[PDB]
Amino acid sequence: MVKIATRKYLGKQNVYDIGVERDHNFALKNGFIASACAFHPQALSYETEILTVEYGLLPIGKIVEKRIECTVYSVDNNGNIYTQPVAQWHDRGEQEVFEYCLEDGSLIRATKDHKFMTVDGQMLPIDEIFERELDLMRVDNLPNH
Amino acid sequence: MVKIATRKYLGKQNVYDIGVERDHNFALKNGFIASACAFHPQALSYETEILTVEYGLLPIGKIVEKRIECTVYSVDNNGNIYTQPVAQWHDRGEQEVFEYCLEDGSLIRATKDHKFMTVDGQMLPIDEIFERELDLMRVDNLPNH
Repeated sequence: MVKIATRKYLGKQNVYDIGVERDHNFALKNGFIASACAFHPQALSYETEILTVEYGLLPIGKIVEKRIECTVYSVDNNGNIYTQPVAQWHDRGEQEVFEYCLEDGSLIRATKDHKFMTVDGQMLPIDEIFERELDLMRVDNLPNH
Repeated sequence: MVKIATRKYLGKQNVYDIGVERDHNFALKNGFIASACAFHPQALSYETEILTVEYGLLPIGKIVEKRIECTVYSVDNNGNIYTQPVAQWHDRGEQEVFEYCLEDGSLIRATKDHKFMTVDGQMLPIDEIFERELDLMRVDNLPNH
């Protein structure tokens, strides 16, 4: 449950995404929930850290550029957590990156259309989350080591 | 434009979805483009017809319940039509289904949040397409053979 304070432009950069099965989402650092499936090339900046079972936190750009075989954390619609491997490693070309600074000092850098999960369980575009001043789901009880 | 004229409740019925490897969409009879990925169980009614290379039009309920290995049609982000195999067969249980009747009499029977492609290339829930009077994408010259 964290709100997005600011949104600042970070330039055009090569951006990335991953695909998984199940609920088509994966956990970022500290428990935010990004979507893992889309028609449009929704993407995240290179440095965006993803929590993995094997190696801990890794930047998605490293996971994709090196096609690292690893397992990420997902959430169901009940709210309970589970693991599943990365299935697709997406290089989404050059797109405009925007830096969303959260109320808690966290940074999410991504395309405006990348969907993230609100507290209610809605998968809404990050830019829509920011302007409607909605709360980002932040999952607790992820492993911390 | 290809717009939905009416929305009618059909009740709870057994519903179905399929998954594909890339793009995450597939063509229905009459050229509507249905999304193949979402956080929530979004699904189609049994008799919803999917165009396949090898069998022609097949009910999605038959595809899922007999695990029919077939090849569907999908659109990429540049508008190109291509074929790819079904990768996942999803029995989505019993859900509420609505009949969406298009201006020309074409029907779509789905759960209200099932995503479909609009003429500009967005994937939006069919309920929002109906309510905001959006123009569905409809592809032609798909080999119905």
